[PDB]
Amino acid sequence: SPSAQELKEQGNRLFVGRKYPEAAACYGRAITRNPLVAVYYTNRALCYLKMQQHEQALADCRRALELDGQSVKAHFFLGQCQLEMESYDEAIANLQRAYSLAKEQRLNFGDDIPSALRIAKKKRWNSI
Ligand SMILES: CN(C)S(=O)(=O)C[C@H]1CCCN(C(=O)c2c[nH]c3c(F)c(F)c(F)c(F)c23)C1
Repeated sequence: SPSAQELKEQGNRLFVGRKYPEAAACYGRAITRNPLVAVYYTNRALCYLKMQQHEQALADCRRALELDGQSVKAHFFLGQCQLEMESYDEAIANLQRAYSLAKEQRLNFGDDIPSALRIAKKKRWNSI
């Protein structure tokens, strides 16, 4: 029987291979072993976003945030999901929160978060 961490790594590898439902199922098996690890929910949320399952992605972000309020990924994925759902004000605030958390945690995503913010703010401006 695989361990929870082995299933998380298998899901991560399947995600790199663009096998999104298969990766999401691996994270579900990891959650069966240990449902108190935020990263299983953040990683599954991005799978759901890639599968256009926005409501399921939002729910996994909420499960992750109840376990790790400092999660850069949960805020970033929540913001990207809200952007796709046209919830622009919410998306921008979550992306800005991911930026602040990433800076406080010394995480390096290059210019991804400011670029995502401009994409979100430009899309918001174009809609209004
Ligand atoms: C499903 N999983 C295999 S996963 O681990 O969620 C895979 C992710 C790993 C990190 C990089 N990925 C990204 O999509 C990011 C690209 N830019 C980011 C960024 F600026 C962030 F703030 C952030 F939180 C991110 F996750 C990303 C993939």
